[PDB]
Amino acid sequence: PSMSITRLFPALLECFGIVLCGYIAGRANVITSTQAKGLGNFVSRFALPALLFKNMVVLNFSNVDWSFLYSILIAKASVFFIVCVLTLLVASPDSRFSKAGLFPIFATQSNDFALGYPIVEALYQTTYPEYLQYIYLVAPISLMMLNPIGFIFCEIQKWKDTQNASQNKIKIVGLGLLRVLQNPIVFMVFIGIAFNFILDRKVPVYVENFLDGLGNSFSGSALFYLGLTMVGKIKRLKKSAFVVLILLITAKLLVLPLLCREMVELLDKGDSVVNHTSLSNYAFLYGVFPVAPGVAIFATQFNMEVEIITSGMVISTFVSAPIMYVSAWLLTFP
Amino acid sequence: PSMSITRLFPALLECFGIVLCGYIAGRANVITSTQAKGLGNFVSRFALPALLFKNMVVLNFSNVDWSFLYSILIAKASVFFIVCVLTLLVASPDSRFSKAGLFPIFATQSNDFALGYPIVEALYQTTYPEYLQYIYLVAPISLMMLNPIGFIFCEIQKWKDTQNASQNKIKIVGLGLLRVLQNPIVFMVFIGIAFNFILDRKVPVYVENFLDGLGNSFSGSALFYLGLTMVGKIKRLKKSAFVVLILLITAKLLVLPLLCREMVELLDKGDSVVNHTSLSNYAFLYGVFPVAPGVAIFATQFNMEVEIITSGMVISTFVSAPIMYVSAWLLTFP
Ligand SMILES: CCCCCCCCCCCCCCCCCC(=O)OC[C@H](COP(=O)([O-])OCC(O)COP(=O)([O-])OC[C@@H](COC(=O)CCCCCCCCCCCCCCCCC)OC(=O)CCCCCCCCCCCCCCCCC)OC(=O)CCCCCCCCCCCCCCCCC
Ligand SMILES: CCCCCCCCCCCCCCCCCC(=O)OC[C@H](COP(=O)([O-])OCC(O)COP(=O)([O-])OC[C@@H](COC(=O)CCCCCCCCCCCCCCCCC)OC(=O)CCCCCCCCCCCCCCCCC)OC(=O)CCCCCCCCCCCCCCCCC
Ligand SMILES: CCCCCCCCCCCCCCCCCC(=O)OC[C@H](COP(=O)(O)OCCN)OC(=O)CCCCCCCCCCCCCCCCC
Ligand SMILES: CCCCCCCCCCCCCCCCCC(=O)OC[C@H](COP(=O)(O)OCCN)OC(=O)CCCCCCCCCCCCCCCCC
Ligand SMILES: CCCCCCCCCCCCCCCCCC(=O)OC[C@H](COP(=O)(O)OCCN)OC(=O)CCCCCCCCCCCCCCCCC
Ligand SMILES: CCCCCCCCCCCCCCCCCC(=O)OC[C@H](COP(=O)(O)OCCN)OC(=O)CCCCCCCCCCCCCCCCC
Ligand SMILES: CCCCCCCCCCCCCCCCCC(=O)OC[C@H](COP(=O)(O)OCCN)OC(=O)CCCCCCCCCCCCCCCCC
Ligand SMILES: CCCCCCCCCCCCCCCCCC(=O)OC[C@H](COP(=O)(O)OCCN)OC(=O)CCCCCCCCCCCCCCCCC
Repeated sequence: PSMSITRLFPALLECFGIVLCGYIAGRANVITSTQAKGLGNFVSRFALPALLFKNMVVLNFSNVDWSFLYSILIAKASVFFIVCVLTLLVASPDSRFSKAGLFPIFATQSNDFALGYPIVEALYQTTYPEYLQYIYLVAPISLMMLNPIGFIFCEIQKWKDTQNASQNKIKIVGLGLLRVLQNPIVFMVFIGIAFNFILDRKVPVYVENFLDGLGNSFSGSALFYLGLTMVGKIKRLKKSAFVVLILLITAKLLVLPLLCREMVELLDKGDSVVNHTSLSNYAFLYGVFPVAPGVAIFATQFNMEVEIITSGMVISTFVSAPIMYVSAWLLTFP
Repeated sequence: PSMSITRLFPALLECFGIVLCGYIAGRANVITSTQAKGLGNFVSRFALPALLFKNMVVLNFSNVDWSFLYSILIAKASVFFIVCVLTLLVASPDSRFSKAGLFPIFATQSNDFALGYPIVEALYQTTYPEYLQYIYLVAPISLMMLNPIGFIFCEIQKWKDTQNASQNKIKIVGLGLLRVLQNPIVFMVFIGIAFNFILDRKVPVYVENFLDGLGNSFSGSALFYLGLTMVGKIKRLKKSAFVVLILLITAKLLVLPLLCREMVELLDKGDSVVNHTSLSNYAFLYGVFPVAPGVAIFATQFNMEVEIITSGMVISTFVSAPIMYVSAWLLTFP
């Protein structure tokens, strides 16, 4: 098979075993809540930017199958649009733009670097190594295109909090794009593109070892920090909250993969049936990825719903592992 | 040359650039002192034991050049003995045993995993890959032989701090060995040897990914933590304190490499002049390695000299980089 089903279980074992190590360390107070920030800061501000820069300068932008990127972008945009309109119609007038901003983000952007990358690395290294670069192209552009709309919706909600005649339409759009630019992923991707043009895709050997050393520690540290941040997050809550969680996680893990697959079918025109099928199966896998903790960080930053997002973030992690195993097994069975 | 001098400067750039990143993060309060413990716990309690286990189970104890190992431990023991007797003769009656316990440990135990391993990996990968395993054999055995004596001396100092007729010599030896056993580098090495025999040097593929994901995040994170703990450490001491610092750092970085080279000259019979020369150059390099932060941790645990060991630990790092560069150039010029 194009995707190695036999290597899928060891990769899942690695990822959720590091997550379990972090979870047990937090539960036993080996690493406390305050001490968790140091690992979080290192992995998000040093380990992730170095990896992003190294994978952005090296990337051959000319030899990129933009059809996969367009298909996944339109699938995510369609899911964003559907979730936004449904929430705006059904949510309580008190807070609709908050949900219509964060819920579509919850259901579209996923754990692509910490957890998504190891799975793609395991399944798509000896067959399709090009599939690894789409992790570093889909996610930054997804945060650069859909996240501005959600942040604008959250700023609109904050504006209803401070009711006034001054709409501040320019400021509302200004704040929404500013938060996207402030995120390390986006501006490190911009700098990586810049230095891909300046350095002509050749990172100097004087900084090669430094970049590898700072970027080879991301995967394990990010998985450990993910496990460490799940301590005391899943709490009992109302059954209306439970059903909206079920709908959101379903939209993320079944609806989003199916939509990604169908727009890949519509957009990707490949000479071979085999490579098109494998790319559609990858697009199915991209979406089985659980909700990124960045969504929880955004919810904490805006402080609008830090229980609906965080709980669904942790739960989708425990649902993604069975679904990804079941899906690929069902996708390698024929 | 046997060692790649052209690759030495990029390795130093990587190591001390991650150290500089950690230092600047600590100086700018990006990662605070309390937050640093979370990264410290991740490397010492999770990242280092996984790497030690993976490198202990895989290691083939049969194909090991014990001559280098014997030479280096005999050199470190000779330096330990010399420093111990000199300190016992010259130090003030008040704290002879504390200095005679920690100063010989300062001048023999070096940073072999965080800092030593990347350098040896850079200079001894395409030529002498066997040189990397000695890092994981010298350091544990050095910690299991010389460190017990130093801990016994510190327990003697603590005993005279609690002067009583019951010298409890059995307890003094018991605590000295117990501290070594409690160290992860020791009991993880024992477990790795045990599973090297049980698993016949074959780690299961199920846990290979987990171990290689938790152990590939050590070097960068450990260098970052070394830089992070360096903030606010170098402080002005007295002239006597400065001269004992100079003597200790010289014993560590010039005397110890020279003695190691001598024991390699004597206790090593090699078919080729070239391999013996390269291995003696390695033994010179081992000793140019700065004082391990574990020595400072031991000093903090015993709380006798937390300003003499720690300052010399930081200073030896900034002296090891010029010395290793100069020494490798001087060892590759002929
Ligand atoms: C071999 C030896 C070499 C190695 C030697 C050592 C290496 C250098 C070490 C220096 C740093 C070490 C210690 C860090 C602290 C010191 C200062 C600092 O960085 O503060 C960060 C500061 C720490 O404070 P904090 O309170 O903990 O964090 C708050 C956050 O900023 C939360 O955000 P906020 O709300 O507070 O917003 C503020 C933030 C928001 O950020 C901004 O506003 C800046 C970005 C805005 C947009 C920029 C895009 C520009 C586009 C250009 C063209 C693109 C084309 C497309 C155009 C777009 C059209 C669509 O701006 C800041 O003030 C912080 C960022 C500083 C400027 C960022 C840009 C450069 C830094 C990135 C690293 C180097 C890049 C390569 C440079 C090569 C030549 C020097 O914030 C961050 O951590 C920022 C996020 C991550 C950035 C990097 C941080 C450390 C960098 C070192 C490791 C990364 C690897 C480097 C890659 C390649 C380098 C070779
Ligand atoms: C693919 C999926 C698979 C992955 C799934 C998840 C993996 C498992 C995760 C479990 C742990 C996650 C969260 C950690 C916290 C939970 C409990 C815990 O471990 O607490 C540690 C506990 C945390 O508390 P703390 O207050 O922050 O630290 C205090 C320190 O212990 C400071 O020392 P102290 O003064 O407080 O002394 C107390 C310490 C002192 O330690 C002792 O007294 C124990 C050692 C004494 C001597 C043992 C030598 C035995 C020699 C046998 C034969 C050798 C032949 C030669 C004979 C000698 C003759 C010369 O004893 C303890 O209570 C702590 C150590 C616990 C037992 C250590 C032995 C086993 C654990 C090591 C990892 C697994 C090994 C492979 C096992 C394979 C089958 C299960 O301390 C440590 O961190 C200990 C140091 C490092 C040990 C490992 C810690 C986490 C292990 C997970 C990552 C390591 C990689 C595993 C390698 C291979 C595994 C496949
Ligand atoms: C049910 C499905 C999930 C679990 C699958 C099976 C897990 C087996 C774990 C075996 C680990 C052996 C290590 C020692 C564990 C026992 C001692 C310990 O530290 O307890 C862990 C914790 C209780 O901690 P506590 O008792 O508060 O503090 C410790 C001192 N008493 O006890 C716990 O709460 C352990 C964690 C259980 C729930 C974890 C859910 C999130 C973890 C990430 C996803 C699942 C990853 C694990 C499964 C896949 C493995 C790759
Ligand atoms: C509008 C709302 C937001 C939508 C965002 C959609 C993604 C935008 C990303 C930036 C632009 C990427 C596309 C630029 C190429 C020109 C248009 C195109 O798609 O042509 C692709 C062409 C290959 O020919 P074709 O058959 O068309 O492609 C089939 C795909 N396998 O290939 C080429 O012509 C390649 C030539 C250019 C190669 C270097 C490109 C570097 C600059 C892009 C870096 C990333 C910037 C991201 C910005 C996104 C902003 C939202
Ligand atoms: C173009 C017009 C199209 C119109 C279509 C017809 C109407 C919609 C039919 C399909 C509905 C699908 C989603 C069902 C959502 C149910 C939510 C729920 O049970 O809680 C909502 C409730 C708010 O109050 P409610 O009971 O809705 O009272 C009426 C409001 N005036 O509880 C609350 O207070 C919580 C509010 C939060 C609601 C969040 C909604 C999230 C939606 C997730 C959708 C997932 C994907 C669905 C689409 C799949 C196919 C692409
Ligand atoms: C003199 C020899 C050592 C230094 C060699 C040259 C270092 C050049 C550094 C360039 C780094 C550029 C990044 C931005 C630095 C300027 C802004 C900053 O954050 O300052 C760093 C620090 C002052 O921090 P502070 O001002 O308190 O807080 C920041 C906000 N004002 O300023 C400092 O104190 C910086 C650290 C200087 C001393 C570091 C000594 C230990 C570092 C590890 C060993 C040396 C590693 C560097 C050399 C080799 C590089 C691989
Ligand atoms: C006195 C104070 C303590 C001194 C400590 C010094 C280091 C001790 C480390 C453990 C024992 C290692 C030596 C065991 C081998 C028997 C003696 C020996 O050195 O023989 C080496 C022999 C090769 O033949 P030869 O020519 O003698 O070696 C030349 C070196 N290139 O090769 C062989 O015979 C190899 C056969 C055995 C291979 C498996 C060994 C596994 C067990 C050791 C694991 C490490 C345990 C460390 C314990 C240290 C305790 C302080
Ligand atoms: C069999 C007989 C052999 C006789 C050989 C010759 C005798 C030795 C001659 C040289 C002596 C050098 C002494 C260096 C220290 C000078 C200060 C001193 O002696 O005072 C004792 C000092 C007092 O304590 P202190 O805290 O410094 O002062 C009180 C106020 N703060 O105490 C201290 O705290 C400092 C004690 C010094 C600790 C370090 C000593 C060893 C340093 C490494 C030496 C490496 C090179 C040795 C030769 C290698 C050969 C292979």
